[PDB]
Amino acid sequence: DDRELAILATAENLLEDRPLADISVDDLAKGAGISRPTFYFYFPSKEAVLLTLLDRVVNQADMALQTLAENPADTDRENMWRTGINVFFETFGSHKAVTRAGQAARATSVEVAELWSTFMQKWIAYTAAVIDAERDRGAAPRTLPAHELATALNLMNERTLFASFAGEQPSVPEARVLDTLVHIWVTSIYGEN
Amino acid sequence: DDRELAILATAENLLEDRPLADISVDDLAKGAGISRPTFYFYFPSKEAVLLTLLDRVVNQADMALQTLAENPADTDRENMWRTGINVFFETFGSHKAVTRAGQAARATSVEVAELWSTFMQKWIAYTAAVIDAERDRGAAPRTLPAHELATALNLMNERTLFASFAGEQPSVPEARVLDTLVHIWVTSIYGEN
Ligand SMILES: O=C(NC[C@H](O)c1ccc([N+](=O)[O-])cc1)c1ccc2c(c1)OCO2
Ligand SMILES: O=C(NC[C@H](O)c1ccc([N+](=O)[O-])cc1)c1ccc2c(c1)OCO2
Repeated sequence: DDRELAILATAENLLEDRPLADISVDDLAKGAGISRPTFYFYFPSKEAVLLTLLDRVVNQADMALQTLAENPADTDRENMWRTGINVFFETFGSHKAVTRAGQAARATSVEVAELWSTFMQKWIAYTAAVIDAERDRGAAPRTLPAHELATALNLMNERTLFASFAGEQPSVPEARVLDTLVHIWVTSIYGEN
Repeated sequence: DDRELAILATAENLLEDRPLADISVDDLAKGAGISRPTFYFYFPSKEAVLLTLLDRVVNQADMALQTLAENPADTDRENMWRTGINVFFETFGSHKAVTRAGQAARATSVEVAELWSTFMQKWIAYTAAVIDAERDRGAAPRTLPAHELATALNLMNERTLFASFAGEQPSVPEARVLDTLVHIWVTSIYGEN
């Protein structure tokens, strides 16, 4: 793993300064202190380096969210939603270059597309299960289908977080995004007709 | 415009069957009934053909939304939001291949990026002005900053509509998306603490 780790670290650091396209395999071996052929032993391509970096970021989010799901943080419903959204805000916000490049890679790469899609389905299914419980306990009204509600709320968070982290025009300022998303989640989940 | 129109139509029809990358300039001249050099007279590249197609779609949405904004459709607030969102649902839903390719082009093209960004700012500013009026008339509570609320709601619609039109996993079924978005808009806009 040692040289592997070094290639990974080098790729994340270089991705802070430029896109994958403008980083070469020699760039990565160089930064990792190895030759170009030795690189090809650890990874088949620079594309595969990103995949692995993205894979680690996405699992770290997912594991963090599972940790919460095993610990009912003794609190109000607004705060429960906030705490879970914040897992994503912090995890991806700590790995902006990889998030940024991983999103872009979805266009060009079926493995990146499928990884992102697999995790989104999981996070949506968990969101829906929580909405259902809130409904069964009688705290949330039976409005939209829980899964379709979960789907749009997760897609909002996806787009809105990434816009904010990349500083897009338009975007919600990074210091306002969490409140903005929590409001919309809580009002749409608990709000009646 | 006649030959121009033909190149445009040819590009939209071909984009129904494959991505821009897999369509050549000869493909477009051919379908438009002209030679390759004659193509280059009307457009500098196939990329510029998409830009123009996207430009027309985006303006058609925008004009449709301005038309609504000049005609207060005599109705309830839920229906007002629905009618405006539906402008986008129908316009872009009628031009899926161009929407789909135009989104993808944002990565590679600063002009596509800026066109999309300019229109999003306009639609967000209009959304915010309507939220403000609803607040001033006393129908909507003064919760989040109206513009940051508008920003996330528009980004949700962007992502969620496109996912649905491209049939992504995950996505809201196209026949459920409009209700799904209207619920979240109305509950977040009118919902209190
Ligand atoms: O917030 C996201 N997921 C939220 C997640 O589904 C979730 C949040 C909160 C709870 N919860 O507290 O019970 C349960 C699940 C989200 C999902 C995808 C993202 C992203 C964020 O940022 C970039 O890509
Ligand atoms: O719905 C979108 N915009 C909604 C628009 O901002 C708006 C909707 C409704 C009102 N309204 O009724 O007063 C005012 C404005 C939206 C914005 C961007 C999109 C998109 C949809 O689909 C793909 O890209």
